[PDB]
Amino acid sequence: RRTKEEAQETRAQIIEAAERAFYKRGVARTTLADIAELAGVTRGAIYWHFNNKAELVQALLDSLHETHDHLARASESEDEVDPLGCMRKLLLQVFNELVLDARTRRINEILHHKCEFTDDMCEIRQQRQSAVLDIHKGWTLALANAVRRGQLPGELDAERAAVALYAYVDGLIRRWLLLPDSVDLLGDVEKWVDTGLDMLRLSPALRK
Amino acid sequence: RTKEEAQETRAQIIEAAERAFYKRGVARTTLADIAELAGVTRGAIYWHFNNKAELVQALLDSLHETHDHLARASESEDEVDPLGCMRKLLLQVFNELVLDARTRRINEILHHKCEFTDDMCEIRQQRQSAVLDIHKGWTLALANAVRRGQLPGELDAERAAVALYAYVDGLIRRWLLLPDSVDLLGDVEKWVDTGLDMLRLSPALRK
Ligand SMILES: Oc1ccc(/C=C/c2cc(O)cc(O)c2)cc1
Ligand SMILES: Oc1ccc(/C=C/c2cc(O)cc(O)c2)cc1
Ligand SMILES: [Mg+2]
Ligand SMILES: [Mg+2]
Repeated sequence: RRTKEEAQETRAQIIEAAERAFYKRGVARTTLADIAELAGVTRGAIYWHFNNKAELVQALLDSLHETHDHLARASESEDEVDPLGCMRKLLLQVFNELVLDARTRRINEILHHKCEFTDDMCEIRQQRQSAVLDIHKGWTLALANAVRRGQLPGELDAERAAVALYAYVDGLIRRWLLLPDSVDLLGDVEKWVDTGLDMLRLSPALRK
Repeated sequence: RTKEEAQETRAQIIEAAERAFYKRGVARTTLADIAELAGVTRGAIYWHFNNKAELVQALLDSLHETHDHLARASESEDEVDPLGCMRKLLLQVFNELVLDARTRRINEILHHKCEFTDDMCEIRQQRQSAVLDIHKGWTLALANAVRRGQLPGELDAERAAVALYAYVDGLIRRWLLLPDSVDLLGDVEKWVDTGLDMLRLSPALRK
């Protein structure tokens, strides 16, 4: 009965339908008019909320980080006493949500496997670059905090370690999406997280 | 001769497919689009490829060729240094990615420009088959390294092959996305050894 609350409901309906449409048919061939029909909204309504498909993809991508922001900011805090432990809790929660939450799984599948970078829609690649650079900045600081607190080797190259951890986690998530019944990500989640952290703690190649 | 002409036509089609897929992506490119870009007519592309998924697979299969010698060596139970063969394999994989325009662009197509959205689902099915085949070979090569004492005796060879694939595949994709951020060629030894150190040293990878 109020403008803002009805707008928020319509926006959520559009995003939910976009996840269903992109997951089934992919981003390239899905139109906003298609998503409007699936959502039960008018074309005027969808173009009111989103200028183009790139803005809907970004809404999906930006929706992933809210769950973990509390543990991420803690790991990045220069006053946090256990930054490596916050990083481990962050990685456990990432994997747990991926396996358990149908929405998170479907969005990750869309971004990994149903969404092309093409220069006719250059914003998709540009916004993915910004998201990964932002993650890298956070993890570089979290790992530097861990080194200062004696939880990681003193000569750790924090930048390269953050890249190595991102490579491993992102590669494991994509492998699981491709071949889920191949790897028990939920049952062995602690093992999978600790494999990545062990690389950072123990590999001499990651020292300066 | 018919045989040499058909081989040249196939190569012309595959080269045009790389150009077309890189520019416009796989989803919206048809075989008819690729044939026009290749200068190939009278329906010849359909004599070479049953559908677009087969052309994607041809690009994917072309990546194995350079590395086959080192991969088979690493998997041979007669090889004396199966971990060293795997190291040389990963060095070449990263070197070719940075140096070879064709390998780089094919990887960019498969990682970033190729939706799992075809009718017969063959694009996803063949990617699954390809990764399972890599996994089978890497599990064998790591099991050979364990047998030679080059990796821990209690290593979970299957999980270690998954962890190494995750790291390597993730690092390649990370580099394709942000090439100015990772000196893949300059520090290639460090990047390869970081991954091999994970398998050699992580207790989480032991049974
Ligand atoms: O494949 C993936 C690779 C990396 C990540 C990281 C997510 C993440 C989420 C946060 O809230 C803070 C952060 O610093 C990182 C998620 C998935
Ligand atoms: O990210 C990756 C990029 C390339 C590869 C190649 C693996 C490979 C496996 C084989 O059995 C034979 C071969 O010639 C290559 C694996 C992972
Ligand atoms: Mg969430
Ligand atoms: Mg090659």
